[PDB]
Amino acid sequence: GYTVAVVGATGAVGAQMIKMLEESTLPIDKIRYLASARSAGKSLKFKDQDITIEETTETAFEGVDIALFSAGSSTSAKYAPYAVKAGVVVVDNTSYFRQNPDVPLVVPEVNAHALDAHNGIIACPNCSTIQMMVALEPVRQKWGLDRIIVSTYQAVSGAGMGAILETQRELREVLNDGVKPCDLHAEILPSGGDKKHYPIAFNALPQIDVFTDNDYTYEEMKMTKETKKIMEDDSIAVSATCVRIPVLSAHSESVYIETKEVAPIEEVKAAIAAFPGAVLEDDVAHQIYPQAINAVGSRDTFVGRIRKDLDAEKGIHMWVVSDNLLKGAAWNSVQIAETLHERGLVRPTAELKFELK
Amino acid sequence: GYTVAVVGATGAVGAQMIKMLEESTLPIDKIRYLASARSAGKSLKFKDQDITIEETTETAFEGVDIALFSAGSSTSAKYAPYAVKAGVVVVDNTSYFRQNPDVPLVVPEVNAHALDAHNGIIACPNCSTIQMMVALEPVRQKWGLDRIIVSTYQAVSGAGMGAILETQRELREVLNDGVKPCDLHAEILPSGGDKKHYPIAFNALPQIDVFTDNDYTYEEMKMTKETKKIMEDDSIAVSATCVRIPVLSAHSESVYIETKEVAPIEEVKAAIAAFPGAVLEDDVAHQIYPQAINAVGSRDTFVGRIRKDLDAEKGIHMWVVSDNLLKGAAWNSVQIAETLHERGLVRPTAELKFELKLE
Ligand SMILES: NC(=O)c1ccc[n+]([C@@H]2O[C@H](COP(=O)([O-])OP(=O)(O)OC[C@H]3O[C@@H](n4cnc5c(N)ncnc54)[C@H](OP(=O)(O)O)[C@@H]3O)[C@@H](O)[C@H]2O)c1
Ligand SMILES: NC(=O)c1ccc[n+]([C@@H]2O[C@H](COP(=O)([O-])OP(=O)(O)OC[C@H]3O[C@@H](n4cnc5c(N)ncnc54)[C@H](OP(=O)(O)O)[C@@H]3O)[C@@H](O)[C@H]2O)c1
Ligand code: NA
Repeated sequence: GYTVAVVGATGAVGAQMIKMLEESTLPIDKIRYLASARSAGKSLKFKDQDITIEETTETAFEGVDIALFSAGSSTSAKYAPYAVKAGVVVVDNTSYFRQNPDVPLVVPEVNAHALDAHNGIIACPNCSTIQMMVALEPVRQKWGLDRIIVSTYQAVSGAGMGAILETQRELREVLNDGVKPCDLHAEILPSGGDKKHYPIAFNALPQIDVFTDNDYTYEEMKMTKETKKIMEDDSIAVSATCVRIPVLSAHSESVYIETKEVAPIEEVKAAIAAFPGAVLEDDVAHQIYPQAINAVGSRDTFVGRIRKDLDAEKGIHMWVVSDNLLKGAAWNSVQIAETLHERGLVRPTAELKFELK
Repeated sequence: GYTVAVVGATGAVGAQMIKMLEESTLPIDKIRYLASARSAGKSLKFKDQDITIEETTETAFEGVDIALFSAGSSTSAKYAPYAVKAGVVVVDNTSYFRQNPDVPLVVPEVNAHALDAHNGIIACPNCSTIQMMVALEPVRQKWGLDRIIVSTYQAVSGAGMGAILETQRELREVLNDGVKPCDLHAEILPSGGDKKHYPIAFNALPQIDVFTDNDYTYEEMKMTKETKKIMEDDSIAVSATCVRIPVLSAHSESVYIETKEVAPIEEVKAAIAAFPGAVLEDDVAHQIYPQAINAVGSRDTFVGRIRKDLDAEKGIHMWVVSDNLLKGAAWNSVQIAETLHERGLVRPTAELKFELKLE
């Protein structure tokens, strides 16, 4: 079997990567947990086995076959090239390698073929992007895609473990202490790295990540550029508004598309239902539609509210929901690792294409 | 001065109607609070005065100059025509009279001119519609509007007092008792009238009101049809997705528009800032944008995240936030009443144009 390393094992995604690996089919002979120096020495479970957390260093990757990175862009930038040098195949959850031409940006149901020519690093797309790709690929295959307009309803777990705890504290201070939401103190959201912080309790924050030069945030721009790479079509127009809402787990998306050819709605529903990873939850007569709370804990992407635009001949609206820590992150990574195993792609890379930092 | 009646004084909107009337310039000689049999006999404050709540009847409107209705569509359907017959001018918050050709559907900053030919009933648009009209009207005036695509982030107070309490209860059960959101019992949301109910706590429900025969909800279709009437242009293409989120007060909206002529973003910002009732909150360098929690308690509509589409030349995205109980409901109604006073339009209507349902 393989030696599998989890880099960032203590975090929000890291905990779910452990769960996904525990339930995986991957033949694992040895599992290692990697994090920062402050977590080194602490014990963490794998099934009913005790694993000691190690510090992530340049020389900590010898003997490793697969490394699952989920410890922030900074950690992947520094240590992933050393992993590749050690013969590891890296699956990275961070944004750092996503737009590198030598790095496949993969959603297994959409572009597994991109894995074949990998150079030691496979990039997982952004959580908000992934679920959109699963929903839209079956539509693109049959009727094409001209444009996408998306407004997101994103969970706080997307910003990490700290953001969950901040959201929970704030809500308790309003409900238990009677503090007005506008008077709350915040330290993480909307973006930990940014200059100012705002409450999320009873709020909708139209900022995820930091702002770019064109007044869109990096989150919105990631959705644009990642879609183009994943679907291998730069002509697809994509514009996004990414919003954080008071939900702990699971992202929701209001998605508008225009197809190249008129796509009958009942055929659209059937195509999405037949697509691997996508579940049709669409029966308005019985108020059936995807819901954040129902999606939590599931690997599937749930699609509903499918209806044609009231005016645009080729326009379609839909509602897309998936667990941001699973398909949005940890499950997508483990699924990639499983696909790599299937295709005999877990082996050292001879040519090193990534600069050592 | 006027005798003013508040119909549905005990509800979520009613409480804000009282606050808005207390802070109003309207000369009020007498205030009357009307509700259902459930609240009749109880007492509510108007400033310092104790006002006894009365049961709403067909005969309750004698001597009333202005009646502000926010007590459900059935209440307006049953009693508003009797108020008009009695000589009252009605301002209605419900959906019942909104699409009636004899009824002005008014946002004062957009179409106050429609008030002049009123027949005793003036309709307030839906809360989600109003704030979008305030944000978009200045844009339409200069560059026109071809289409609108909107996804809403709506507060639970939109569904009434019971919905607020249900949301607070559910959140307290999860955060204090450790109840799983999936295990929560719901009774009201997404829609009180509909067959099935779902938890809102840590959830996003893509249903507001009930579904229509075209698979859009009534909320989504009201945004479409109300826009066309308010802006007096049936050619404006409008499609909406309306979603309830775990917020008590203030709706937020992600609005996409395509203009008729290219509208420079810096000029769009300036036009919105200059428009009465609209406040520009747009400085991304300092992370300034409209926020639900900041809009609560304010009559203004806040607009930000204004940016052109990445591909469509005439496309613009923006973020619109307003208190759904104020500009979305109570303040719009009071503002209409004040405008009626300004234009000398508070007087009886001679010809009855609305069916009496209790004959
Ligand atoms: N959360 C999501 O829904 C989501 C979805 C897709 C992608 N991602 C991406 O995944 C990454 C992690 O997200 P998260 O939500 O899991 O964050 P998180 O909860 O804050 O966890 C961060 C993890 O990184 C580790 N770490 C920090 N600095 C390190 C260092 N210098 N060396 C080694 N390990 C270090 C931490 O270990 P210690 O405990 O020792 O500090 C911790 O385990 C982010 O880059 C994010 O963009 C997240
Ligand atoms: N909430 C919003 O953001 C919003 C915005 C725009 C428009 N509206 C509209 O306003 C209306 C209600 O507003 P809300 O959200 O404040 O609802 P709410 O909190 O549930 O209050 C409903 C009010 O209606 C009264 N009522 C019920 N049945 C009655 C009857 N048979 N006769 C006389 N009064 C009766 C109730 O009085 P009792 O206490 O005696 O039961 C109560 O005061 C709805 O039609 C809604 O469409 C609401
Ligand atoms: Na499927």
